[PDB]
Amino acid sequence: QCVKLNDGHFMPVLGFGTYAPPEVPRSKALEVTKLAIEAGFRHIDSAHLYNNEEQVGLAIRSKIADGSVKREDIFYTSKLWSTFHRPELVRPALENSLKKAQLDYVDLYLIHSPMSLKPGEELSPTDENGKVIFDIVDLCTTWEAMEKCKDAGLAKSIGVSNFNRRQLEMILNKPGLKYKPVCNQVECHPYFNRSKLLDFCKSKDIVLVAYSALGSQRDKRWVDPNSPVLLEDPVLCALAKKHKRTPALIALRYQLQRGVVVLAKSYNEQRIRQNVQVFEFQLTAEDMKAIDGLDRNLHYFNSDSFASHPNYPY
Amino acid sequence: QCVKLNDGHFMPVLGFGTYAPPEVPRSKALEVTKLAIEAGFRHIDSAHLYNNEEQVGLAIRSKIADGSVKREDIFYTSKLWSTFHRPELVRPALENSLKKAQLDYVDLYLIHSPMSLKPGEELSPTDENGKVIFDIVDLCTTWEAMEKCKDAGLAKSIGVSNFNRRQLEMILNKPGLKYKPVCNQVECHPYFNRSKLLDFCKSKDIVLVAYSALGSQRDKRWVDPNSPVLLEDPVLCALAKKHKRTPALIALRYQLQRGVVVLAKSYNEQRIRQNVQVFEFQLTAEDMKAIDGLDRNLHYFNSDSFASHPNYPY
Ligand SMILES: NC(=O)c1ccc[n+]([C@@H]2O[C@H](COP(=O)([O-])OP(=O)(O)OC[C@H]3O[C@@H](n4cnc5c(N)ncnc54)[C@H](OP(=O)(O)O)[C@@H]3O)[C@@H](O)[C@H]2O)c1
Ligand SMILES: NC(=O)c1ccc[n+]([C@@H]2O[C@H](COP(=O)([O-])OP(=O)(O)OC[C@H]3O[C@@H](n4cnc5c(N)ncnc54)[C@H](OP(=O)(O)O)[C@@H]3O)[C@@H](O)[C@H]2O)c1
Ligand SMILES: COc1ccc(Cn2nnc(O)c2C(=O)Nc2cccc(C(F)(F)F)c2)cc1
Ligand SMILES: COc1ccc(Cn2nnc(O)c2C(=O)Nc2cccc(C(F)(F)F)c2)cc1
Repeated sequence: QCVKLNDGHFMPVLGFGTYAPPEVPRSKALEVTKLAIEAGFRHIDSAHLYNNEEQVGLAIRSKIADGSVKREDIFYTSKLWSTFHRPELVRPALENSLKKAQLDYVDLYLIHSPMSLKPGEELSPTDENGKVIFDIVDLCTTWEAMEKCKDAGLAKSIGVSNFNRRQLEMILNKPGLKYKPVCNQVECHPYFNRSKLLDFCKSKDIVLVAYSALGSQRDKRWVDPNSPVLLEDPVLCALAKKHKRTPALIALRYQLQRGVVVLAKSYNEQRIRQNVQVFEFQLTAEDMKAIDGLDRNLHYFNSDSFASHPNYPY
Repeated sequence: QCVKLNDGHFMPVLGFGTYAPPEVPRSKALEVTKLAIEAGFRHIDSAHLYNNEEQVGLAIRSKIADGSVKREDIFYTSKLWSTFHRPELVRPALENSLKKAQLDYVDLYLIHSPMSLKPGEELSPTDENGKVIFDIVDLCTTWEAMEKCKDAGLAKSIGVSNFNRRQLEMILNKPGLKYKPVCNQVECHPYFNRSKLLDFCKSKDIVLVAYSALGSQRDKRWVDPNSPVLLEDPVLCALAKKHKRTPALIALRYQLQRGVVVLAKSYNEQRIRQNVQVFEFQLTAEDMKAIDGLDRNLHYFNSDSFASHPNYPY
């Protein structure tokens, strides 16, 4: 099943998340994306940052070439990284991603983050003390260059990621705006359910796409170990026994019933196949209200290293 | 016990809250304020808004005159209401409060709220449609007039209420500042524990004073009846059984042990006397961590009707 976007295109409502940390050998991205397509995923989320577009692209091409799917069946997303916000760098960045993935177009191209960083060869440019150097860019001129990538046919739709309400309206109030963002991809899960931002996006016809919907990978470089584990929540567990499903399936189904497009990362064959069961069952209105009550405005991303940035989203 | 303010004065760490809704006869404010002092409260929180300074001042005068306390034993607070923010109105507002209470000085005078309103005869001046008429006032000039009240001896200390971090820094960075705010009185409780604002206040030697620390009076005009009842929270009930106290006493001790000065409203003779039991027991470090985990960013006051004010604090 799909949702219609505000530019006419369609986005599958369950997406496969492809990020894995550097400890995971790069060959795994090829194997698991193939397994994701075989299991039923049609929405595939990647990025320049993830250092896996070559392998994710190869998996998509193989499933087209072996005759399982057609290119028009697959919805592939990439993202413009934050050292490429200056508008003359936007289209070269996208053409680079296409060359690495061996695709002619991406279905969706996002501004990865509102926090511009210094242009250069390094992905996370730092000074002598490991402090990350910021760049001052008007994101409305980044958006202009993004719109040109749409008109060029290199991206079917364009959107944003990690933008707050204030940063969204800075784009919606751009003089001469040609294309609204079709979506805003942000952290979203029952401990941080974004109800206020979701209603705002609904009011402007912008899809909210949830990442870390299963509670994140709890990587210690960015996630505090002492934070509570979402998939161990007692309410999620109670509902998992009730419906004879799992806590992950409850968390995924919660998002679908509130109009949120949901991503799910797994590099485990059996869990990949399990996650497509989300279309098989249904939560009652009372179940939904009990999940609603778990909201704590707890975001797992320790972004506090970067609150200095003028465009810090939190 | 008391905490030392950054101006050398001292503030008792447990305060009595005097606000009652209009349906409560004004005579009760006199009666319960005498009961609070008799039970041991020495810090008394009132305001122009509350329409009770006459009865509360009379209660304090009665307990001095009958020999129970001296004036120097009582710490009395009033607040400058939002329609008197213009500097020429500030001292006359304090003089009027002192006349109504028949006191020679207040121990503490606060800017009640950063949201300036149109001067006039109504607490909340409204126009033809029902929208409350705002006012545009440099709050730095309001503070200068507050400083002249301390110089005259009409207020021993001065402070603010319902300020966020940015509004505090605008005062702290003011050129020619003579007196920092001694405190910021804000909504604070286990569902909205203000840890970040607390740390900032500690870093500047400003005391955080907690209101609605028992979960508010759940007035239907301001508080959604669907929000959770703080005093029925299962975690607070369990800690209450361990220490052989009550949920309210757990919530009040929680604040004292993190360096927060805590207010407690009660118009019931037994509950007024119970609340001074906070000095009788302690919470373990593990107890404090379990209360810390309740934080939800839930503020009970439905202030969204005022979200359009330039100085909206949320
Ligand atoms: N725009 C952004 O800034 C941003 C930020 C973060 C993430 N994202 C995107 O969102 C995707 C997913 O978000 P995430 O990476 O935070 O991970 P996630 O989707 O929150 O899921 C995280 C963990 O859940 C486990 N899991 C998956 N299915 C499960 C199941 N059925 N039962 C139990 N455990 C299960 C996985 O471990 P196993 O792999 O061992 O199953 C995975 O490590 C990322 O891959 C990336 O594409 C975007
Ligand atoms: N600066 C501001 O803008 C602002 C805003 C709100 C409040 N305040 C100040 O802070 C004060 C208190 O905050 P609040 O008015 O929100 O009320 P609160 O202190 O959160 O207490 C709320 C309720 O707790 C009940 N209670 C008291 N002791 C109890 C006990 N031991 N066991 C069980 N229930 C108990 C009282 O009901 P009974 O009366 O039936 O005991 C009271 O209605 C106010 O009176 C006012 O002075 C300031
Ligand atoms: C639970 O929160 C998490 C956030 C990130 C990750 C790692 N990660 N995985 N996939 C991705 O796209 C990313 C990633 O770094 N995003 C990002 C990049 C720059 C700035 C920001 C923000 F605006 F949020 F500050 C976010 C894992 C979990
Ligand atoms: C739980 O939250 C509650 C807040 C207020 C009340 C009623 N109340 N009782 N004593 C008081 O001083 C007040 C009061 O209206 N304060 C106030 C006035 C103007 C603006 C603001 C703020 F800046 F917060 F929006 C606060 C009850 C509950």
